[PDB]
Amino acid sequence: WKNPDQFTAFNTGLHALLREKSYNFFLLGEPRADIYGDNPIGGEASQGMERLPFNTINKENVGISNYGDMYKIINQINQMIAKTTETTILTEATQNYYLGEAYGMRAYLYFHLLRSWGDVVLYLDYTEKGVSPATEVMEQIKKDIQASENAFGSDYSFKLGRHFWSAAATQMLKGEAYLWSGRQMNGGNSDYTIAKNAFENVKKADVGLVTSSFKDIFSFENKKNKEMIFTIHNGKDEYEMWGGYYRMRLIPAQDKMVKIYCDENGNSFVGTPDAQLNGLTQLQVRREFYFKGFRNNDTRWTTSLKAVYKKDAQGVVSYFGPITYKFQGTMLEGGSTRSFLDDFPIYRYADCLLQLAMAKVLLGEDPTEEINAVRERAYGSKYFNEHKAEIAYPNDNDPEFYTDNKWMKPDNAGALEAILKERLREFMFEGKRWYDIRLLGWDYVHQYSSAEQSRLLWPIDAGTLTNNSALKQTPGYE
Repeated sequence: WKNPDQFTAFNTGLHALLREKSYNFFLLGEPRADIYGDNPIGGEASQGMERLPFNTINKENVGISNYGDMYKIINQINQMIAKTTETTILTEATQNYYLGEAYGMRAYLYFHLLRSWGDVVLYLDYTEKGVSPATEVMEQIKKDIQASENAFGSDYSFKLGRHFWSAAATQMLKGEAYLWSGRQMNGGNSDYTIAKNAFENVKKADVGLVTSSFKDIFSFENKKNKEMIFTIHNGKDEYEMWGGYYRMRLIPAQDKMVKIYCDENGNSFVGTPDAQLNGLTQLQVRREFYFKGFRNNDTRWTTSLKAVYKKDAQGVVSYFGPITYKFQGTMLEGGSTRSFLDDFPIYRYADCLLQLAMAKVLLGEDPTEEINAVRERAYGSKYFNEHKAEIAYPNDNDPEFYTDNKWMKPDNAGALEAILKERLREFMFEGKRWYDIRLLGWDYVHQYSSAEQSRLLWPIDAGTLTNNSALKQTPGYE
């Protein structure tokens, strides 16, 4: 640590460690809710992935072992904090920026741990005994958020890019953390006010909605667009999205696309871009959801999912199921299959708006603007402006669509439900739905998952327990 380049390299390494946990962030934040649970349509064994939608994880089958391997990241962050605080070799602005990032990343990891495991060890040392109560975990998260925001100050520039932690990333996390303490830990209105203000502060950065289309948010060719507050950089010869687990958990086999399935007209995917897809599906979006997720002309529908069909020997074309479609990757010259090299968004501007909407509702304030900014982008201004009475908030009520729809309610069921619905539509495959329902509490968890109220946290595996005799099993999983 005599050369400023060693700080740059170590910081880059911290961000690479976080990137390795992309897949775990997805798993922790999404598949225990209501999106998945059908058998893979292509016939794959789900190989234990089903224990997430079925909420059958337990002390023998934990879903994710060893706290998602987050503690060895925390150890390295703790080292960066100490070395950066001590050093005299950096400019004040450089030193502060690194501290803003390191404190923010530490809080971010601990906030996954709080929501997922509850009471956890507060490890604040580095190397190169028992848990603290959830309340004390949250106090540490808040302390690190304060340290982070104070270090960044008024510098909301993306000094190291949108794929590195920044002041707006800390404000997003702050909003999430104060919503959680407000709603889950009796904080009430004063915490909702802090949260609201944090989400408002995100707007100080150069952020806004990508309006051209929903698809352009995620495209390989439009990375680090203005919607990205914090996004995980993946790329050729650097890292595959989710370390390969997107392709190998959510994507259909090429042979099914080429030989077995057809489109809605009864025609083959041979000769089309969809013939390039090749992966393995162990988590299957519910087949019924494809027709109960989105109103007509919401472009998020066919950007997020594609319906596949089969044409029988009698010529009859029948709906077979949906395939995961949001992340399209790229086709490398010379290749025969798609490469899943998209960046993985963590915080997007639509997330700011919808969580701002949440904080507002919790305070009794009007969320209309935020909800409708997101909807207008989804339908496009032309269609939105022509169909406000049908699909603008608070008018998205169609009785037929909402009948036999276990995933969502008409707008007239209330603003909280409307924001849950909006987030569901907006954030498929982005790791949000389980955390959304968990934030609002058991009534919503129970509507939108098969979880049991005594088992809302995650169990701890035996390998982890027997390594640290001070640890007890998660309450409810004994």
